[PDB]
Amino acid sequence: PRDVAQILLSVLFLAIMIVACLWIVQPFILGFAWAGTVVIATWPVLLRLQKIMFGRRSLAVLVMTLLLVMVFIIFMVHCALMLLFSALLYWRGEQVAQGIRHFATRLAGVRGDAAVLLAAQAIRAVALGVVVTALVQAVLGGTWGTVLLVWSGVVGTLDNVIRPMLIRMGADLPLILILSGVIGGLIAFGMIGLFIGPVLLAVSWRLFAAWVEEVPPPTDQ
Amino acid sequence: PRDVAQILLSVLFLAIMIVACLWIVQPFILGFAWAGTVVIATWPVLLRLQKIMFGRRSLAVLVMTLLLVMVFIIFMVHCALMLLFSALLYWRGEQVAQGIRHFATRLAGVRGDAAVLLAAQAIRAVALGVVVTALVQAVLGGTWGTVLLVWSGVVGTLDNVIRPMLIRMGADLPLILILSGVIGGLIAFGMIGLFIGPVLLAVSWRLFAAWVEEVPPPTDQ
Amino acid sequence: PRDVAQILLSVLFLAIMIVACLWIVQPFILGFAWAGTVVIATWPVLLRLQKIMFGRRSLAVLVMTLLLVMVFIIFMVHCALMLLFSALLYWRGEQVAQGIRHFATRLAGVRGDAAVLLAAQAIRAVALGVVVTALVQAVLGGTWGTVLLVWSGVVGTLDNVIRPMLIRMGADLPLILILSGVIGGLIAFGMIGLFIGPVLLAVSWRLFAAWVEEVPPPTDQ
Amino acid sequence: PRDVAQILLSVLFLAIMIVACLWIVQPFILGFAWAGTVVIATWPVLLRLQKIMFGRRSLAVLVMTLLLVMVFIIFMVHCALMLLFSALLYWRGEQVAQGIRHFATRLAGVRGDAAVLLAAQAIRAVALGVVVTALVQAVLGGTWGTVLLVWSGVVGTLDNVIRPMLIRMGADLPLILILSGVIGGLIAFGMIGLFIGPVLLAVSWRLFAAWVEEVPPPTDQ
Amino acid sequence: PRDVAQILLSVLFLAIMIVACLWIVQPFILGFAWAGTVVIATWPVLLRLQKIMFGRRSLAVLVMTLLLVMVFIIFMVHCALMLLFSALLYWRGEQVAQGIRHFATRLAGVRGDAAVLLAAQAIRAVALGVVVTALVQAVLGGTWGTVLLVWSGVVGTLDNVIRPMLIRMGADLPLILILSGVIGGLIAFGMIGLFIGPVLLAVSWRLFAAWVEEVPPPTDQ
Repeated sequence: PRDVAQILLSVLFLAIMIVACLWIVQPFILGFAWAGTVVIATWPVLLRLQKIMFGRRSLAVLVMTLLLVMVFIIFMVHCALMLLFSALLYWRGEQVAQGIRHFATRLAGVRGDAAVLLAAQAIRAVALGVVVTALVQAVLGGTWGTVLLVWSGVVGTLDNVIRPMLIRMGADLPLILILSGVIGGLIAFGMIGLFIGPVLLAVSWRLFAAWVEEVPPPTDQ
Repeated sequence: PRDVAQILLSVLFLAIMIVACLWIVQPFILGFAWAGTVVIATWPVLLRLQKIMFGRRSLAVLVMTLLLVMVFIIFMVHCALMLLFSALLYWRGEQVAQGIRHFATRLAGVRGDAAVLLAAQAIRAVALGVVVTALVQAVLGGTWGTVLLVWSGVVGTLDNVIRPMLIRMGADLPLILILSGVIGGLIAFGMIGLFIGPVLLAVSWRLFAAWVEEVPPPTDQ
Repeated sequence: PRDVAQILLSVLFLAIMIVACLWIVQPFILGFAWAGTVVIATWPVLLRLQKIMFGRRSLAVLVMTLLLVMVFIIFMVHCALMLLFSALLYWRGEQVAQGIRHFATRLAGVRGDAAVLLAAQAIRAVALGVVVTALVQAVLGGTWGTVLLVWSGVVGTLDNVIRPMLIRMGADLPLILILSGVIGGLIAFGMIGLFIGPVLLAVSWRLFAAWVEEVPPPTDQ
Repeated sequence: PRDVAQILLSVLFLAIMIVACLWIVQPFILGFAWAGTVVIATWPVLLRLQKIMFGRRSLAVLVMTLLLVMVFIIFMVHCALMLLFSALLYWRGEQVAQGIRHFATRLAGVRGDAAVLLAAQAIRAVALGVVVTALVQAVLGGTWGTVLLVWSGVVGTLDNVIRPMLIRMGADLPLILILSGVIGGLIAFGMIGLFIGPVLLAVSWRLFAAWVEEVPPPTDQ
Repeated sequence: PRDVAQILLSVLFLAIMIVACLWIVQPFILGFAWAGTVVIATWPVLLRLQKIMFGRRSLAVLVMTLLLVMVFIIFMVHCALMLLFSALLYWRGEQVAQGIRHFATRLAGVRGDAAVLLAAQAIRAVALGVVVTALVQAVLGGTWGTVLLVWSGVVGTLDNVIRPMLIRMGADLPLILILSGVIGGLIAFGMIGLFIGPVLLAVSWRLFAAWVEEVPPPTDQ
């Protein structure tokens, strides 16, 4: 059996390594979260551009980053790091996705992989909701309530049918979960909890549901 | 055997998930606690209304939420969330009860299920006590001591007999436990510990009693 | 094997239950400690009164609580709770003692039961010391040093012989342990560490001595 | 099975020993880190001097410490400790390296040894980068951006070919990892994170990669 | 298998017992540390006095405590506790040593016993160093640097030979370890780390060396 000294020292060293790595990466962390939230959001667009431009990933990355810049303009400072991370993740998105899924698989066998895929799915859903909210605001031109109203309109009576295979994000995710995640993320984290909240709530809900369903449900008697 | 790295990372990730989920849901937590305390309290009333109105759960939910509003009036701000959660829990009370009991069963085999049922029973008892206190205060019209006096009067000499099958809440719960829970909850949490205190004390007492009774009692010799 | 999720959730829920229960009972905790310290101290007196008054526990409890009041007078506010707890523990002392010993037995097989009995024995010893100190102060009438001097006089040269079977408290307890416990309790907790200090030190010493004696003593060679 | 008391006391005593030892060594810790960062950096230079001066380690240590002084001058206070530690580590570098690698081997079987060797390799890489940055700054004579530009120039288009077997440091280490480590270390620790950041990130990355690769990668299907 | 409840409650109760005992003994702790550091330091002197005065431990304790007083004078307040503890430990030194070694043996089989013996050996070494420092200061009569210079002079060129079997303390202990322990203890704890530092560092070094040597040293290849 392993002695107490080795277990304690391993725990202590792993804790130091994790804390030090987060401390080192902290100046980049928020930028990375944004650049990568966007990347998950717009990955199908990147694939379409890939198909369009002769199957050159470099061209697709260049055009997509230029498009992102043209979305910002029309504050590059403190966002050039975000653009750089977005370009890197567009260039090596498949590798980073494989790494994340493989780490999750190591943590939890198949539940972790499904959790990662669900988190990507939720990010895509929330991003489409935000894009639709911005479009509707522009149309009404001639933000708190607009996102919520758009979310209700998108999935409330329009479950999956109209605009086929395009609102299939919400078909796999709970309405209440996404709504509460968005609101709690905005209140708690702020403009980034808009994506963190739904992701955390959806992933936690799926993990806990899968974990709890292992035992049979209690009998009424 | 599982290595230290996996155990530590699983513990750390679960802790982060739990803390982040509580942080996200925190703006709603108190409202949810109230809306759901009420729902456990008035569930038999909801079932009676269900029976009355042609067995339509939607009609019962609408009427019961309208009744709750007519109890508030005669401050909707910062309480519309409470009303919304109450309506949702009235609509899907059985599903949420099944989920809570099934999670408790996963945590503790049968002790958790009994703990959840006891917590519901204690909430119902305290709610009936509070309703009787308010009624007696209205009659004396022509709050600290009134609740305590009503609690003593309800179960002190009236154990279970008069008003049959109606004060059967206290038949399964300790007097001292409920009284101390009410007082400590009011002092500690405030107007919500009125229900948290009795629930926490009753659940903890049942769990610890069941746990301790596993070994035989110590012999006097 | 139990998974990490269940172990972590059980630990977290038990910690929440314990912390919440202490938070709820906190307004009563000190009063309960006093009312129950006294009860352990005066239990033989209660048994003698029980024998005197026709074997009626209610009469013994009434007379003993009245005697406690006549000791306070000759500040009832913030002490009526103490008197109430004292009366309850006088009424159901055997049940509470059985519960404490049975919980200790569940924690530690036989070491816990012996620890509880030792804690009661130490409380009785310190209480007799305090009573003798007060009596000697009254005689000298015609507090820090008086208790210490009385403790030295009681057991220093008078080990167990004079006043037979009456100073048998100190025959089972270390002098240094009681003295240091009294002093450290007064300095740390204040007028209640007068009983907590000796109890904690005696219980910890017995537990650690029993634990350490399991292995053979190290050889000099 | 080991009882809870022994495990808890062992953990507590080891924690006290570690915390007390760090508390005692704290006045020296930073100096030691520097004197030893330098020693890892300039070890090949020390070996060349060893070969030059008749294979006398004492002569090599003396000359190398004198050279370090001549680098400082052209603030000895609060640095004489650094010079002393540098001289000691130059005198007994192999023994300290063996001790560090052997402790790492005890913690992690072969992963720890590889981690230590990687940390030394990363320190050597960053030190060569810093030396080249200082040289280029002197040439441009006739610091934040200069180090980064030098790092890009050293390995960006010059992977390993020009100046053969001399930029073989970067051949085993990620560009992004070193760059992010340098930046995060400067921002977090300051002029010492210049070496801590790359070391922590490289070691953590290798450990986590080796740990995660144990399970097969998740299948796309 | 033991359930989670018992493990958690045992850990929690042991933590409470340890914390409460340290809290109670805290007013005495520093005095005890000093009175007992001295006792380990002067134990051979006590044995010589024992041999001189007809083998009467009481006489030896009386004379040795009187000698300690004559060292203080030529501030008894806040030191009478120190003198009392010194007298007690002189009276029952063997019993306390047996208890400490037996507790250490229970914690760690043979490594703990060796650690305790090493701690005593280090205390004796540092005490002899301090005595020699004071003597040399008195001779130079006609403190920071004097202790360090005396330490270098005692063992630097005089390893064990001159004054035979009298500087055999340093023959078993590292120079660097003692020096760093003294300096770090003075800086961290203050005039008591003069003994704590060397003890903590020596004990930790021996424990970690013994622990690490269990696995074979890593091969160079």
